[PDB]
Amino acid sequence: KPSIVILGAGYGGIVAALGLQKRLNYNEADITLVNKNDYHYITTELHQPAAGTMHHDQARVGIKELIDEKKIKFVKDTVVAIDREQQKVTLQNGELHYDYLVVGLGSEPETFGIEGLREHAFSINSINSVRIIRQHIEYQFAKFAAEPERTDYLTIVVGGAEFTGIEFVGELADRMPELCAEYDVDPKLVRIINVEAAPTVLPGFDPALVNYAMDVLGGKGVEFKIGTPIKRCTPEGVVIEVDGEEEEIKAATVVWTGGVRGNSIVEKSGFETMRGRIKVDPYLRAPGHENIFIVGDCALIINEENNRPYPPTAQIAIQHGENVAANLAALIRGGSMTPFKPHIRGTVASLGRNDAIGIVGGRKVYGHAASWLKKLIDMRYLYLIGGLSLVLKKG
Amino acid sequence: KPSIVILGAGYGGIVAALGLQKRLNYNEADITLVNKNDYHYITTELHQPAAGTMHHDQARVGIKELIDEKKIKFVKDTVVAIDREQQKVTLQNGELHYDYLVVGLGSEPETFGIEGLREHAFSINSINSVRIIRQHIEYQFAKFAAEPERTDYLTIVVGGAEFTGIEFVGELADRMPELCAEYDVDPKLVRIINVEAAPTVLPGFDPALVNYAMDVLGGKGVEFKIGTPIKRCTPEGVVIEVDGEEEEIKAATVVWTGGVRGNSIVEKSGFETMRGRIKVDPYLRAPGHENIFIVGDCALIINEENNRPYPPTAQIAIQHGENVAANLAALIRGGSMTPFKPHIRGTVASLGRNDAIGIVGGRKVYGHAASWLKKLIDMRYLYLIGGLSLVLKK
Ligand SMILES: Cc1cc2nc3c(=O)[nH]c(=O)nc-3n(C[C@H](O)[C@H](O)[C@H](O)COP(=O)(O)OP(=O)(O)OC[C@H]3O[C@@H](n4cnc5c(N)ncnc54)[C@H](O)[C@@H]3O)c2cc1C
Ligand SMILES: Cc1cc2nc3c(=O)[nH]c(=O)nc-3n(C[C@H](O)[C@H](O)[C@H](O)COP(=O)(O)OP(=O)(O)OC[C@H]3O[C@@H](n4cnc5c(N)ncnc54)[C@H](O)[C@@H]3O)c2cc1C
Repeated sequence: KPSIVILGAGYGGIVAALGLQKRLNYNEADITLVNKNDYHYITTELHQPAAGTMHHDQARVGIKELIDEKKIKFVKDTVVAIDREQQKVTLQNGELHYDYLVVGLGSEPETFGIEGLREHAFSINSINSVRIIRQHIEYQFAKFAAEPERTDYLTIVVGGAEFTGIEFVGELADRMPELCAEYDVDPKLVRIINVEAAPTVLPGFDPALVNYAMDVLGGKGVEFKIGTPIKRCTPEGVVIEVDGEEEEIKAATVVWTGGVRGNSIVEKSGFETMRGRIKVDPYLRAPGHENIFIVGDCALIINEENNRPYPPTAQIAIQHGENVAANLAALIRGGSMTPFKPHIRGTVASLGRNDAIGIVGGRKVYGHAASWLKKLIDMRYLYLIGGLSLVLKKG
Repeated sequence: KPSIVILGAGYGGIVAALGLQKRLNYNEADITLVNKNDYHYITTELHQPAAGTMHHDQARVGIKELIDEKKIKFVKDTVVAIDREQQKVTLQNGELHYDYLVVGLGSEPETFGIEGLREHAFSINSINSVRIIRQHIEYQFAKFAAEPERTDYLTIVVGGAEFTGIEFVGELADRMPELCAEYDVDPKLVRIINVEAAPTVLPGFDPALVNYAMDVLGGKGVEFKIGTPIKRCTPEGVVIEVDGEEEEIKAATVVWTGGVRGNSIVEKSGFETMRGRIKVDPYLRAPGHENIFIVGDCALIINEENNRPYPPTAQIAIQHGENVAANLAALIRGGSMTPFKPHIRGTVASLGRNDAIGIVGGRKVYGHAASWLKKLIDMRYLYLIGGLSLVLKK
């Protein structure tokens, strides 16, 4: 038999595994799915638990429930490195050998060599992380009542005004009243600050949506510093440059949404990467390797319409997964492989549980309609991986 | 005038103010009650929020509801100092003058000058404090899944196996399943440690009850280090001396139930204090001062029947309150006042929602019945201070 190894159980990994599961009958191939955890988590919702608006359990599902144990063998371990030449993968407590390999380890934060960011800041990239963020913030608010001289406890800074950062501050803003009610804090003293290097909030968005969003969040007490870059980060706070002069913000909680790069494991294993990602062939496989397929954030692709790269998104990762499943199933059988054609719909961004901005159907949706739309789109994924039972289990 | 000032709205203080209000007709005297916070909190329940077993809002009640504006005037500020000679009290945002004074600012943690205890440890003495403790523990558990190498995060050390410490570890133990369930932590790796200098846990109680309690908590995964004293404290953990050698415990959370002393203001105000507390006359009044009365944890008293001192407790503080109310009313009226004789009921200690130990009525009650007994006794105070509305609201 031929042995297929899939790394990571993220969007690309899980869609690939489930697809392979559907395509192949028993004994056609040996399939192993490797993930750091026994669960796969819905990354797109991760902002919600981080704020504390939603329980983290909604964002994750157990892998054992998702798959057939006869078809796939599941491994709970951490990837340390990949060796192409030896054709083996090295894990913390194991090693594997693959006839065919699928790589979807997701992304790692991009700090752009900003001083102290990696050490002293938080990121929304996992269940553990959002848990830590949420309880961190709750802890500081708990601490405020003891010494109210220290208003830094109430200050929360988000780095980057890109998609993730804006969703997160929206959730935080919606979260704030209940939190202050819990910890006996005057709502006025709380500061939520969004700091972006770029001159505009939400680049890659129609200005109409952006200003509407700024009206909503600004109405909710959010503060925006734009054209302002983070000079450095310290346990005390952050230091930013305005009008070519240094200014210091003393904040207990600093969260970094500014940028993302591919997993370090990919670059560290001798691949060549632009921004940590690999520019793959029309069949989504690494250049010079017929036996390795790449998906999600680790993969790089460019649009025909403009010589600019497709952004790293859940949706494109899903498409990657289905395509790779099809191609692998065909390839082991000696069949013809299909090239990858990306079909891209529009994305909706939440401004809290009740509010959103989006471009869907080439239309400019706002408010409740946009929010409900986003929820429906997200439900479509749940239907995809787990079906009616999975969707019903949420709500 | 005559002007009466009460400091703090703890058990003694609030019972005192309520007592005066019940006792006196309108316009008879000027009474002002001062507290750092707009609420009075049921200290007796404070261990529960610290574990996270019970929401904190239950443990506190707003003061304004309790008293009648016209009878009493409330000031929300923090006492900074007392000047006996000038007969004045100094606050952060005010100053007050008293014909008669009542002091019940409660207690402050006693660390016995142990290195780093005040800096690096937690105490269960206020709502804010228990909130900080609870969220601290939750924070460590949240941190754990990211790095499971660090088991110190899961370790919680409690100093003292006295009444408070035992209740607290009991609550933590009952708390543990839900807590471990939330943050993806194996229940086994969790350590709860109770550390006492004394050779026995829970001194001053009949040994049978003690053995039963150790059986319960020990069954619940609680660990006891007895005859072992804490040498010093670090943010990483604590250092204790066992078998004539230093031993290092790596624990993220250290909670101190070991000792209590009177409020620092008392020592700082020119009083003469044994353990930061004052030894009062039979009328519950400060020595050398006819216009000053002391209540609660700030007060010190001795039993004739046994040459041992009365401990600082809620119930005795309440008795202080009623006594001071009656005596004060007499003093304003010019009548003869009653000396203070304390009558003591039995005390019950919880081991969680499902278990308790008590010596109420000399029956030495154990288990579930004891728990219900404690709940009823706790309800009695609520009935006293607020009436039907307060008890129903819980
Ligand atoms: C708040 C937030 C909101 C978002 N909303 C949207 C949206 O609305 N629409 C949209 O299209 N996109 C959205 N995205 C982007 C989208 O979520 C990501 O692009 C997508 O998750 C990436 O797909 P992936 O499977 O390759 O990465 P991942 O989902 O991160 O896959 C990583 C998986 O592999 C595991 N893993 C990682 N490293 C290792 C390792 N060394 N060893 C073993 N296992 C490892 C991880 O535990 C995880 O299981 C959002 C992102 C964020 C942070
Ligand atoms: C976990 C715990 C459990 C307990 N369980 C029991 C039990 O089961 N049975 C029993 O009999 N006793 C029990 N006790 C003891 C009892 O709760 C205390 O002894 C009681 O508080 C004594 O009355 P107090 O008014 O002096 O204390 P406090 O209630 O603490 O009075 C202090 C009040 O004054 C305020 N204050 C303090 N300093 C200032 C300042 N400078 N300026 C203005 N305001 C100030 C405080 O905020 C507080 O409101 C327990 C104590 C603890 C910590």
